[PDB]
Amino acid sequence: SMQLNQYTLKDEIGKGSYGVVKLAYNENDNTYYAMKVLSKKKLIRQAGFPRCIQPRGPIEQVYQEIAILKKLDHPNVVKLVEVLDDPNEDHLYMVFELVNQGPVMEVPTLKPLSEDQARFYFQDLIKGIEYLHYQKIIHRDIKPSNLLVGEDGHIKIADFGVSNEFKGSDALLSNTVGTPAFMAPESLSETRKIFSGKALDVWAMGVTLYCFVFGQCPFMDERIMCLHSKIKSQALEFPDQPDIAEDLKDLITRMLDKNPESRIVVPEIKLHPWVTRH
Ligand SMILES: CCOc1ccc2c(-c3ccc(C(=O)O)c(C4CCCC4)c3)ncnc2c1
Repeated sequence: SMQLNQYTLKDEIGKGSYGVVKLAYNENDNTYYAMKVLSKKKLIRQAGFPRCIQPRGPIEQVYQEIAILKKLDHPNVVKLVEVLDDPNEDHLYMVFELVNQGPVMEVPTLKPLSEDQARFYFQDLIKGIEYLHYQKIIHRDIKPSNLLVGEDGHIKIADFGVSNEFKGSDALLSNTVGTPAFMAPESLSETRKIFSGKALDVWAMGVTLYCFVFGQCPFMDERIMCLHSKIKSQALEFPDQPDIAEDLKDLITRMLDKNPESRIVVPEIKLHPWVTRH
């Protein structure tokens, strides 16, 4: 182990978009936490060398993550509890409440969830996302591997590393970031038309739900250009087995509407018959 202030840093427990996450024991309160450990220089470099324009100050993104996290207080969202950041040190450390069981699934898996368990987790996901959205945050990387399961069997949305805060009613984007199998079709073409950020989160929720019950994404190809083409052009299909409920198929179909103008919205998802039954 190593010591960092009141923390003893131990095994690696996670690795997200940036940095790495270590288990951290707090000797002041006898409690374990999750500590994300980052290099400011490395983050700068990750955005690429100075010369779709690269914005000018890339270290801004981690401080924006921090500012986002400090605004969020919800049972289905991870909780930032401390930031350690010496201006004369290259490292920056973000301390979170620990969510004991870790990610709910790493796609792909041969071991999908049952429909009922998928519903339970999905209900948590809806609570967390509507709260984010209300707080004018889009997550931009919703996927089962960013969903941590607590000892209480509830999910917390994690990894705000590419999240964005918007003003007014929605984020308006020309391009976006995301895990490619989770990105919505409107974000994958070069078009003159911007797109809305909240609907990207819904598409990703849809792909997540599909993954919850089938263990793999609905559109998949190892050739990136073919993956993008399928996202844009391939009709959604469900495998023959496992044989899910028709109302779940309906919900997924609506979340995976390729047209963001008609795609289901969160307040509607909450009231969908699949969500409200048990
Ligand atoms: C066996 C327990 O495993 C974990 C792993 C990561 C945790 C994080 C955590 C804290 C930060 C981050 C991040 O990278 O911003 C992440 C990402 C890493 C991969 C999944 C999400 C996770 N926060 C709280 N609790 C955790 C528990």
